Amino acid sequence: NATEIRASVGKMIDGIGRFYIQMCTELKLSDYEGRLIQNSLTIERMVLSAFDERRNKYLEEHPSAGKDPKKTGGPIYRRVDGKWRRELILYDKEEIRRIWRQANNGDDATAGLTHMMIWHSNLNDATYQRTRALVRTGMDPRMCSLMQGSTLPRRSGAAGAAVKGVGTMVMELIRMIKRGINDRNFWRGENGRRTRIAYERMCNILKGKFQTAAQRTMVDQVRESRNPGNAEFEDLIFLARSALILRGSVAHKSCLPACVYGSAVASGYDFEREGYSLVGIDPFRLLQNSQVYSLIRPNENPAHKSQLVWMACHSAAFEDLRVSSFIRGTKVVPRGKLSTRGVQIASNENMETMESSTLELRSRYWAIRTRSGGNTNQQRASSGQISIQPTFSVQRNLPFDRPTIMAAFTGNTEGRTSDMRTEIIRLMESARPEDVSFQGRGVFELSDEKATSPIVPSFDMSNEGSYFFG
Amino acid sequence: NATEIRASVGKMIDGIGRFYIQMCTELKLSDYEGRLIQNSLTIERMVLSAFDERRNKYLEEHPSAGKDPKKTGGPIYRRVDGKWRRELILYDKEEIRRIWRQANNGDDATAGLTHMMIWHSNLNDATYQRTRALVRTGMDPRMCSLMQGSTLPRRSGAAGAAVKGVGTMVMELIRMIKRGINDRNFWRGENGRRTRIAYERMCNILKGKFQTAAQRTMVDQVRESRNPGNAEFEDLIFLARSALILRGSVAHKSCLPACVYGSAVASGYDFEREGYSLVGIDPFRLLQNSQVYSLIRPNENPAHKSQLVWMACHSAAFEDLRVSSFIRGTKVVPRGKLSTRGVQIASNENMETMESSTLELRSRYWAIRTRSGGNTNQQRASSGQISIQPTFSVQRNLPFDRPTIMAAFTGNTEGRTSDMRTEIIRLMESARPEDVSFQGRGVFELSDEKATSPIVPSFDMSNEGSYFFG
Repeated sequence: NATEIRASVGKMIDGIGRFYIQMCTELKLSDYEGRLIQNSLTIERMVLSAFDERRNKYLEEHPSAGKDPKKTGGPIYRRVDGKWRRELILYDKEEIRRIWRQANNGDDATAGLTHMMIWHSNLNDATYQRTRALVRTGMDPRMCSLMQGSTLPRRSGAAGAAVKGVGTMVMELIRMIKRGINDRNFWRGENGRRTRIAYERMCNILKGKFQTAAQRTMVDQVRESRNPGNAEFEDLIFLARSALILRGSVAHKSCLPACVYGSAVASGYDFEREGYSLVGIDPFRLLQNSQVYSLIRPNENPAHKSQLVWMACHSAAFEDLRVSSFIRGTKVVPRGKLSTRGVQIASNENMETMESSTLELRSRYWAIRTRSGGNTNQQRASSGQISIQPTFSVQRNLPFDRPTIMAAFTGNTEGRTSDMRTEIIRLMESARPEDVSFQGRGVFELSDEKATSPIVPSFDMSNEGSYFFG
Repeated sequence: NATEIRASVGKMIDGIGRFYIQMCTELKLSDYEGRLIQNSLTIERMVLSAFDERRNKYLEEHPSAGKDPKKTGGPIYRRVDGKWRRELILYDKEEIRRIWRQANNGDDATAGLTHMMIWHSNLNDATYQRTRALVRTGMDPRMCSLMQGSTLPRRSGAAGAAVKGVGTMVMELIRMIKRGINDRNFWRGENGRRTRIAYERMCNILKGKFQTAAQRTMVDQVRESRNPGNAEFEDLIFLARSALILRGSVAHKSCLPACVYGSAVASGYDFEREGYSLVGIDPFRLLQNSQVYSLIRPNENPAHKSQLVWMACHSAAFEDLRVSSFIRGTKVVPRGKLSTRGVQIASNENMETMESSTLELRSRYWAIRTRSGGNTNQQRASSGQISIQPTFSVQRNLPFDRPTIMAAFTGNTEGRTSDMRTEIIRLMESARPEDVSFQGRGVFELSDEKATSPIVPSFDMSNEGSYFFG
């Protein structure tokens, strides 16, 4: 059944929206002030800090960073008769914790929290990619397209586990491997137990994310090493390099800024009644009638800023430029020639140069974001029955496709990773960059509500460049 | 206890000797005729044919080779007033089967049969080495020193399993692998069951024969292949090539010709009372007072023939020439310049040229033939405790040599054969051709009965050549 999940997501988004309304009430902000991305970012990171129990518990035992008992940050921006001002106002954790407490009818709202962490992950992935950590681990910065949800902490649950990508998991595993190489953390203490439990859980998440059998079995053989040394390091690097083409269907949750949700909730559009979806038309239908303001530097182009924020909202920073432009309706500028900077504003930059303006979010078309992979993998490995069932009682043979039956079982168990690298490189060679994917699907029009008739895109515009980076 | 085994071997050798006396009685042969190697060979191969149930059962359903209901061979040689004559006399199987039946007090005498097969194995190994089958299997004929007991059939029991060597087992396994590659004999029929049972038993015998742990574990990983293809072929070739230096202590049973046993039994030297041993001084003490005659071609050197037959009796054809000469007391001629041929005589060669003469078997010294390996392996891998036991109840640590504890268990199981080839080649590199072996042991004098004082040999005679072949 899908009605229950729809009601649950509608309920928790209604809670988030009415929390945002409560914030707009308590901050004494004007109508325009509540349509700002920056203040939503500030309050939302404040919520992240308040609800992150582990960092807090690390902090009350560590009274450092000067003024840090329980209050952090808070750069609220207010419009003064056309000009702008920034104030560093500090808020307690317990008060706003309880404001959430009645902002969700007595619940913890963990799903909402995961929504905020995921929307932060999308903003960071859209703005800045961490080539720095990649090169730190020795890992090639050519594969930044594997950095989905890198800024996410491990505190996120299964819903948060859905969005964090393959390459980010390679990075976090490499971090723990380097730590275990530096010192003997693998002893029989409770620390070793929690490390191996986390390691096996993360490997299970990995094997869930992949699609092809060969990579799944190689990963299953990865955690056989009770004492991970150096071989699994290049094993995981090659895992990422092979997942370049055999990508895992991780997630692309379409999280939206708190201002848009709050404006919708304030207008009386209760999400529980008509339902809410995070994947279909629904996150789209709020945006063509949404007004968003933000601050811009006197050199930044607002036209680029609108495209970038729509990227971040729809987590399309790692999507191809051609289809993103087709859905948007206008050409999208790659990261190479963007005359803009990060949407976050520095704490030291001067107050005079900021100017507020409206953000354009309307898009001509819409499409469903499925958590799947390209059809090319199913082209490499076709589909069909392998077994048969006797319906009539007739004296006949039972046809069994035996050579694939051994392949599923792997009768002769794989010796090491290398034998798997062999046929996975063979599959990579079988791959082609002209393999059309997602057959039977298309882009629909905004007037469509039940996905009745799509239109297939056709891109013949030479080599404009399907690479947002470079 | 060793008295029971001594009594058993004495009993079965007494049975063999009195069977030989019965044969000398029934053949109506003269005193000199019973001191011939050739007639003993003929009657003994006849016994092999009579007691080999499998070939017989293959033969009564296959009435071929003309005159072959139940009688084969029988080239008995008789001395006629100085000259010689050869007669092809044919004997039934059941009569001589029953002659054995009372020749051993109603027993089957399987141990005696194994003794005859092993003595045939020694004669064949001394005379001719099967480079032909080696090259047939593609296997290098440089390693003929691994052909111990090649002519032995698989019918031999555990006692017979002791003497058949590592390279011969490589050959028989290669034969079955080639047969299973030619046709799909690995189906679920009873034939497949008996093949896998034999294969696992022979692998168990192999792992019993080896000494070092690495080769044992690699062999244990050999039979993991449920469908042996081509990889295990070079795996077994490399097994033989590595066993070149890390040799297995297979066996060197000192079997003696039936004429010597029969002469001893006829004289009244009952073996049950004073005991018999096949490994110590005992098989030696019968030979300095043993008279043996044999036929020789007018070009063959009797001096070479005596040395070769003493080789075959003591199965020292694959022993070093220096120590063999030292124990014998005279220089031993290598196979390169032996002006003699096989002790078996062709069925087509003429009757005129044969001449009978005495065979010299007396040796100056004696030594024990242990089924062990060179001390060099224990030099590569030293000896000592690995664990400790608390004798006093004292609050103290229990010292455990952990890195070797994993090595015995192989905590990270070996991926394939290649990782084992690595360190086994490392051990081969660590090997030296100057490693003195068999420390604490020596060659004793014939006057010694209880192994009280040996004398250590010292060979400084340049490079005479410790290679019987080549």
